[PDB]
Amino acid sequence: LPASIFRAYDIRGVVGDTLTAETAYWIGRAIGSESLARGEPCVAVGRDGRLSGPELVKQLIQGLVDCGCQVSDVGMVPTPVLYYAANVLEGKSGVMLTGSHNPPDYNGFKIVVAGETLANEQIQALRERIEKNDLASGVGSVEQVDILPRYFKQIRDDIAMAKPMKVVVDCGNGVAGVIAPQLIEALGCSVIPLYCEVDGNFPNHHPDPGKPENLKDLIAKVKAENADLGLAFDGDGDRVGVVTNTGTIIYPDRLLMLFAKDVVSRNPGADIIFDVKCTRRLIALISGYGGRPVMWKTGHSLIKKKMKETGALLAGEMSGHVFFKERWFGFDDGIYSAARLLEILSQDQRDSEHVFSAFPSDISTPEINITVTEDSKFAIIEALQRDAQWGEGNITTLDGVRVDYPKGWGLVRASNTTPVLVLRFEADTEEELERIKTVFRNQLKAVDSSLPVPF
Ligand SMILES: O=P(O)(O)OC[C@H]1O[C@H](O)[C@H](O)[C@@H](O)[C@@H]1O
Ligand SMILES: [Zn+2]
Repeated sequence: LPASIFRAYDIRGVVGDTLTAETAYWIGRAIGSESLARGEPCVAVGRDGRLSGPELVKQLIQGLVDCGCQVSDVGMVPTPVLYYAANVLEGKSGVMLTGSHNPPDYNGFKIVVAGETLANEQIQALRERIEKNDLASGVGSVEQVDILPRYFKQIRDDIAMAKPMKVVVDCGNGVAGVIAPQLIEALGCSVIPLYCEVDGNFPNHHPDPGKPENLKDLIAKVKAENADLGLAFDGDGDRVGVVTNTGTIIYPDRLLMLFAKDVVSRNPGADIIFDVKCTRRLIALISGYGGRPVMWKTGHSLIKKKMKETGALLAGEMSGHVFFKERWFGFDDGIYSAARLLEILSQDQRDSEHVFSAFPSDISTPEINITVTEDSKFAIIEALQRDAQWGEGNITTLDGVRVDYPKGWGLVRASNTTPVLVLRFEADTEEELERIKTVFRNQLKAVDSSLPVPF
């Protein structure tokens, strides 16, 4: 199998090219072998709404079966519903077949074994098992499990909206259309659906709410229908994007402000995790409410590991993955996060625009990407960590280099999903933003004078 599909956070490839039916089978063999090595014969399996779903999921399941695993096949579900299965069934392993927000031909695997979401060396260990033929052999079994009604009821029964809201819901023709509009209505909303038919051709915008262009239709519909809120889901439903009643995009780090206030209010001293891409304002806000802010690495599986290590009650990252442990299970879930948001907003007499605008804001950049090479990106970061000078500031090298200054911050790190450097900048003023950008421009040039500095 090609090494490139074994990534830091998950497995991801292109069907017909780097990901085939046979590769899915052997990946299932590897996962079932690791699950058995951890004392867990029971493995839940789910798939999203992609065209290659049926082909690859059958092979994934047979690979698990051929280890001697007992598979619980939950069919086509959102990613968090597969994570839910792996938390509420007797078995604590699960595999989701998904390509997330990528174009139609992409697919992949998000993997939980004996309660732990695999990352980094553990994902490589699967590749290595297949190369070594270090694989279990047995006569397993498959049972059908219809889990979505239990998930739906679990959420509905714990959410208490204080008044009705009208909400536009954009599923981007991804799998969130199997539940999100239905569940949000059941909470006590009117729902205007946009692209809520599941269609793996993604004939409208790709289900990727991190790009403003994929929210254009949502924003227009919110305005036209005088809705209270707009929500957009990514293809597999583990990410959510939010738009206010006036069309303002609320990025996930400011959504986390509202959620952190909520969670900490009932849980004094609670740890709250955010990634290195998130606003410094969220850090002061968590501390102010008496929570413990914990900055960590970008990446869903890395965040989940950190939540286990710290006992954090809430985590989020700038990509829109939000992870509730309080009243929940600790995994990322756009659908559940949407419900928690509606709960909070419904208890406020103000519109969603004013709830969010009340929080301090700074000037920030759209995420910047510089294309380098896959085989150099980590070395550029290592060179910065060894060589760079940042002036006076609080330097964090847990994921790339982030420097927090009195009036702003900057970040450079390697993407683990693409061959690029990722940068973000934020400051109280344009003048400071430009000062920080100049520091980073010059430090990149000091490592390699030839690097593009397109910011
Ligand atoms: O910045 P990157 O390493 O490219 O990762 C950006 C995002 O990629 C995927 O969407 C993962 O599911 C997210 O957890 C991560 O935040
Ligand atoms: Zn996703």
